Amino acid sequence: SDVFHLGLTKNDLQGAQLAIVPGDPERVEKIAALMDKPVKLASHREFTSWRAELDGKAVIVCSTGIGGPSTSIAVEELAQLGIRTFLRIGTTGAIQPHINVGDVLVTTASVRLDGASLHFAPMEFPAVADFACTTALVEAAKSIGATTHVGVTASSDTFYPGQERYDTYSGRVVRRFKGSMEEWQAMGVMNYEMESATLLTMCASQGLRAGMVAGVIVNRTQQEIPNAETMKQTESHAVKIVVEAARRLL
Amino acid sequence: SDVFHLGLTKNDLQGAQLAIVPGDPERVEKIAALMDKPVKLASHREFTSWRAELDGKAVIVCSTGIGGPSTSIAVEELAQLGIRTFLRIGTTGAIQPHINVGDVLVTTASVRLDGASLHFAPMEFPAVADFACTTALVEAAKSIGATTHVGVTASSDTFYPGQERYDTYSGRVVRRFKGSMEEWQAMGVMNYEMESATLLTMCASQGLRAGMVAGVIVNRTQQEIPNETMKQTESHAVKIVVEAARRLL
Amino acid sequence: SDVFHLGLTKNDLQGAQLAIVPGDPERVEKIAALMDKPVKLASHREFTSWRAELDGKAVIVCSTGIGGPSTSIAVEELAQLGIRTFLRIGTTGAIQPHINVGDVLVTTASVRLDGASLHFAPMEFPAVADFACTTALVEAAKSIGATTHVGVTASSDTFYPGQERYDTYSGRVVRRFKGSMEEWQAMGVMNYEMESATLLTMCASQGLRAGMVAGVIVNRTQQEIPNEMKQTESHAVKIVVEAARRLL
Amino acid sequence: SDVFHLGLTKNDLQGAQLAIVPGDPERVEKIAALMDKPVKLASHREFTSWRAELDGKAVIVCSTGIGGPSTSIAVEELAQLGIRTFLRIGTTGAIQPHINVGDVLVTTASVRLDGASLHFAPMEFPAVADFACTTALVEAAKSIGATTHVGVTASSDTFYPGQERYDTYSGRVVRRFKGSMEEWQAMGVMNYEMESATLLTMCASQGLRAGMVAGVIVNRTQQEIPNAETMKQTESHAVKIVVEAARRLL
Amino acid sequence: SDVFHLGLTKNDLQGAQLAIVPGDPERVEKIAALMDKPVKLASHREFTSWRAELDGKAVIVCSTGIGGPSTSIAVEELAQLGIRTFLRIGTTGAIQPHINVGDVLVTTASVRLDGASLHFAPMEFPAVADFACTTALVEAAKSIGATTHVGVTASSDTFYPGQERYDTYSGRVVRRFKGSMEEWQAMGVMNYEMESATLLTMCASQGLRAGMVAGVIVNRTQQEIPNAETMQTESHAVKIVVEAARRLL
Amino acid sequence: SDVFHLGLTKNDLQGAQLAIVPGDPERVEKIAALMDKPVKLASHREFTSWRAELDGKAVIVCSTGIGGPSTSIAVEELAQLGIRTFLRIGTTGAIQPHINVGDVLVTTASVRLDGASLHFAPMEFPAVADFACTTALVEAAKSIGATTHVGVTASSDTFYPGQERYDTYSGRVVRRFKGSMEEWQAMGVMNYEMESATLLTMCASQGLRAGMVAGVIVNRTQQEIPNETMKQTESHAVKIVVEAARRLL
Ligand SMILES: O=c1cc[nH]c(=O)[nH]1
Ligand SMILES: O=c1cc[nH]c(=O)[nH]1
Ligand SMILES: O=c1cc[nH]c(=O)[nH]1
Ligand SMILES: O=c1cc[nH]c(=O)[nH]1
Ligand SMILES: O=c1cc[nH]c(=O)[nH]1
Repeated sequence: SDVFHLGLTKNDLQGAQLAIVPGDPERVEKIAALMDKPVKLASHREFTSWRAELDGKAVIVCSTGIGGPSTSIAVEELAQLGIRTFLRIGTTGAIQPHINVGDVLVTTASVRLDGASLHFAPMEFPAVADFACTTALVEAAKSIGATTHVGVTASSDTFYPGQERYDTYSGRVVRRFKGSMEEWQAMGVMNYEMESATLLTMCASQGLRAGMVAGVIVNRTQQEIPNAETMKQTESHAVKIVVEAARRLL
Repeated sequence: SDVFHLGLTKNDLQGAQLAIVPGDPERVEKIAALMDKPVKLASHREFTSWRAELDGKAVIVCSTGIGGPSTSIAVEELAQLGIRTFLRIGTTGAIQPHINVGDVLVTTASVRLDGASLHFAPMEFPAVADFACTTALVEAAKSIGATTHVGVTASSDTFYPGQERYDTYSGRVVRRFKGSMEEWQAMGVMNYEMESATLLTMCASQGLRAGMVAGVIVNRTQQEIPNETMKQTESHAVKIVVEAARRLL
Repeated sequence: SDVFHLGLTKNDLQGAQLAIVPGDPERVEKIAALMDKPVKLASHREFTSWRAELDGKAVIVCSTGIGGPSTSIAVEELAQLGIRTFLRIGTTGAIQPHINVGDVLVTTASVRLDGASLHFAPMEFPAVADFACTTALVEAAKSIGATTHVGVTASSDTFYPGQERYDTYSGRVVRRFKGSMEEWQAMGVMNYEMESATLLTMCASQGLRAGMVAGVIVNRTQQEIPNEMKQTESHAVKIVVEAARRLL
Repeated sequence: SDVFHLGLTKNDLQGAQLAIVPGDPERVEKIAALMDKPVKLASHREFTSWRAELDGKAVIVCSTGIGGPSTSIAVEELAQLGIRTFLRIGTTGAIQPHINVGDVLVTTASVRLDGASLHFAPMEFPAVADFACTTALVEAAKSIGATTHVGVTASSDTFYPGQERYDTYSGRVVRRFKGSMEEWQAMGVMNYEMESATLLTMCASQGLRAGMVAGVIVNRTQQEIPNAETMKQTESHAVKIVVEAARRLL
Repeated sequence: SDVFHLGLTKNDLQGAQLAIVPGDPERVEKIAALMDKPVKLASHREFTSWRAELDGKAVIVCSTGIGGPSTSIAVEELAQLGIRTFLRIGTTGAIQPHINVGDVLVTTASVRLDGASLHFAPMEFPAVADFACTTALVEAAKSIGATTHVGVTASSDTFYPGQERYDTYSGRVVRRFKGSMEEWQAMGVMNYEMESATLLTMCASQGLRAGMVAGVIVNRTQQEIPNAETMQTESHAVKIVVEAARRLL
Repeated sequence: SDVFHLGLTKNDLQGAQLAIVPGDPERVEKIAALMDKPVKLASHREFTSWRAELDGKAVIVCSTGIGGPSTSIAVEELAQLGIRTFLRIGTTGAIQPHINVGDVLVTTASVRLDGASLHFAPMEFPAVADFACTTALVEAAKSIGATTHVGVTASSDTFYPGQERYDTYSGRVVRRFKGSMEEWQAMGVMNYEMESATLLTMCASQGLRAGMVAGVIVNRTQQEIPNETMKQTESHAVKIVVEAARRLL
């Protein structure tokens, strides 16, 4: 193997320079299945990688696991392998009242509430998306007619206290994050997720292009935990546009 | 008049919802000269304001002065008067070897080396431009014709030590900024300016739209102090910001 | 079905109080197999979970994935289900010339080079392991007679720049971490790993007991590539299982 | 010109080593009018400069514009031109109930609510005024006849949120500055202005002497809002004092 | 004299490698009295030293005074003279209701609410006790049948605001420490003291072994006042720290 | 008796409003011996107190001990008993080549290299001396013909690493303080001491007046062997602080 964690060689990518990167390893197959000639490559830890084709050119689907650390491994080793463009597709909790579950959110930049981003650039540096990648994602969403919101995302290193969840074992939230939800909301932040900050920072500061899109699974102005179903075709809207966006970026 | 610093009433804007915000008060007139019905409004401190017309729509040109603090004043007070879209036209110093004098740089987001941005959002918040504003700016660059680069800019509260300039009185730079320029360069940061961090942070965190464009007047990998410049380079970037404004009405 | 990520219930745990938390989903089965009545419970994302028994007492084995974010989810949801004791068993890179590959490292407290720990307590709070858990781990290592070092661990949010690696895509390390490995060496830090700061902080801040043990797979000073990590892993797997036995 | 922004040459200074540095470019002439043989030198951007004579010695008056960034350029470039001593005359908002409109305030040191000071010294460094300059201003105030208070100032990078003003477009103040005015009030801080922290730090950390005086145009604990008396007697009062102070620093 | 403050030489230690380090200089003798051949060494400022023998080996007892800055001088200059193990014995105020007077507290690690800590290691570094030292203290505590609590201690640079006391001159607490006791209580912190964060951090980062035991004098949450005497518990913690020293020689 | 640590009552102060605050307990009597009706008050820990008289007004002399934590206790409890003005007299190490052994340094404000100051005010707040106290001290120093320097001083929570001394057990200094002395020198910082940051911050932020004067006992740039020099230098500063106190009653 050419890399330590993913168990891949450069030949496995077959010249691919773009990668679609979900959090869940179990979604890699699902996304590769929407493209031509899907071929499984490897599965190690939380890193499941598939190869596929789009307009005759090769593309990589590869999971990152939850959080910046595992993402930082995935992106780095993938980049050592020849990928220059990364498109994250994820699930998200919306913090604005008008955003409906199922909607697609395109991230221009992220509130760095993580730790891995600091390992690539100091906090002054913006966790900003690539312009071509964001453009491709916005245009893809329009040519599909999906309810799309585009703006700032709060990217947290936890699922619970960092996203101000109170339905927990302790039931408390550290000072830093007490009332932080209503603050991001007043600041026009759309949503919470867990990988965009580190992904966006590490790419923007290393000459790599990155885009970020997610489907809403819960609205946090209403509840902390969703009940709604997951595996049908509802959040496939975000998946369809990330594949369509990948087309334009080849 | 309705606001503390700008000497303007809400009636002065005539329904205007977009402002173009140059740093230099003397360039306000030049920008207005490229639009229909340019009328001088007010001149107070570093805040020179003109009103104009684009395609039957009112537009404001108002200077901000150098730096986030006076920038934060102009924007706030222009927002109180009804402005919701801000386009900054400035001058800049390229950090990358491949970016030449005359080039047009559009800012997607900026490195926050300012203090005023902290007065609207904590440091983890991105100093990010509005997507529609950036789009129009990039699209306007194609229209006018310009060698254009798009990306991250370092927005400094100082012209000298924050941009690691050594042509100074002291000849020294504080620890935080020792070797900082070639660190920004390695991170792909394209230029140094002085207002974008404040403008972008304050707008994006307050539901206002903002965009940033600038003409390069010096390349730092070869010189510190800039050295014909504005005569054509300013007019160039100005034509772009005006064209971008058309697309945002 | 109760907890959102793990897909587990109170009942699946069978009144278990202790959980062993490796980073690798593949190591979960291996650890549970060393105990009595091993039974798979669930597998979602990077969280694969098993139940087993030590001396008639139910014990959970649940992976965390790589990093503090995924660790934090696992520990939290396990706590909702009744787990009060957490034992991490991991792999690590030694940064002291006298700690070679195959050695066992017990962490007293961690250098907090993560982000998730700050979501539970401010940086001034120590990322410290529970005393009973640490005691159990040291004693179990002596019981099998392993080469054991006890001390502080640098817990990084990245495998590469945070642990000061230059053999990368860009080859650069941000100012904060430039020369940092020499600093940790000078300060007597034993090793780099990627989950302890989050685990130890969130547990010490919430009334949970936690201990950290790791087998050395690489030494950051030496010029040597892995030889049987497999020998080291199953070795440390015995220590953590034997430690859990004392904590029930 | 010898400098990039200011449009001034060393000859323009005529051997001057003292600068009076108001915020407002329109005040430059007013200040120079209290001295002998005032002549306009230059006007560029926010930087309007005048030369005048005080007790036979050459003295520069030069505007800084609002904020630390503008101040940092002016002071740097004046220093390049030969200036060693800087006197700030400004307007301010008093925050203590006992300090009235029309009072004169001399700053010994400032709370650094700016970003430009960090470009000259870390936060732990004091934004402290030079002893001689401060002495000259205390004596001048007493020589002119004024109600004078001496102490700590809050130097903010914003007029609004950093000074906890709420009647704004957004109506909100960022966490950092929520209840901040009440805290500074409890800490004995007497006023808000916008350039002392930058000026005091960059001078004290570079062997330059700096002084800070301001006239109270508003009190944040009172409902009464003056006048024309803002730019009126109060402004004129402080201007007389700064000129009188300059006489003792030649 | 070999060192700047303590007024001691290498010879004065007689090959001692362990030091017991109380806060109060008045307590140094009492501790040394429990051991063989107690002899005063020196007394300068807040640092009063005594030498004793324990099971044949030489042992130093030396005061640090109040706070990290003085502690860092004692520990530094003692280390220069050949001291490798440091054991802190003090008195403390419990912040947890279940902790009563007469209870002993062993500190595994400390909350770094001090300043001197940062002069040895960045805030990221844990203010952690040495394992052998901690084990020894818990064993020695158990061997005298003491009610022992093991865990995290909050180490403050101040007695008043950093421990969130309002019964003061100003009656105010700075933002940082406003509501901070409730937070530490929720996080399971046992008590406040003023010297551990410095001792633990500087030792754990320089290859020196450190540990801390403390007797509870008062409780910040309990109504009941200490009896005919406060400090019965005083002599126990001293006996504990002396007994722990034995296992570490 | 009215306080927890100092062992004083308001009655002991006899309506005193100014205190002189050295670090060393032994200097307390010496400062008092230059005034009228000097009398011992109390001695607990590193807090030795004396009351004297000057022009019919009671004056307190009280030791703080080494460091901010110790100082914060003394200053707080003195303030509870009625002291409003605090004058610190100390020994110091100059870092400027132009500052010589035996020179007299008056502190306008201090670099906050401490932790205790943060317990009273956030880092943005200046550790500044009161103007009247600074004036009195400068005015007092010229009256007896001292060679005087008036400026900023670095106030460190450690004697060693924070003042960037390398002749230590470990021989190392944290990144934060590597090359820090050279940077303070370039910034115009006069000297190193260990109490002013805490004293000045807590006084300036609580409506208390404070100042500091010190005498130079070592220069960190050259090898001037410390000769009686400490004796004569201390005597001159002690005279200065008492003469300054006279002007503040
Ligand atoms: O609420 C949510 C949903 C998905 N991912 C998150 O981080 N938060
Ligand atoms: O170099 C430059 C040029 C213009 N503006 C800046 O801020 N820097
Ligand atoms: O070097 C290593 C080996 C394992 N895990 C790490 O985090 N680093
Ligand atoms: O409130 C005020 C008044 C004048 N200047 C300021 O900076 N603030
Ligand atoms: O160098 C010195 C001398 C005296 N006091 C200090 O703190 N440092």
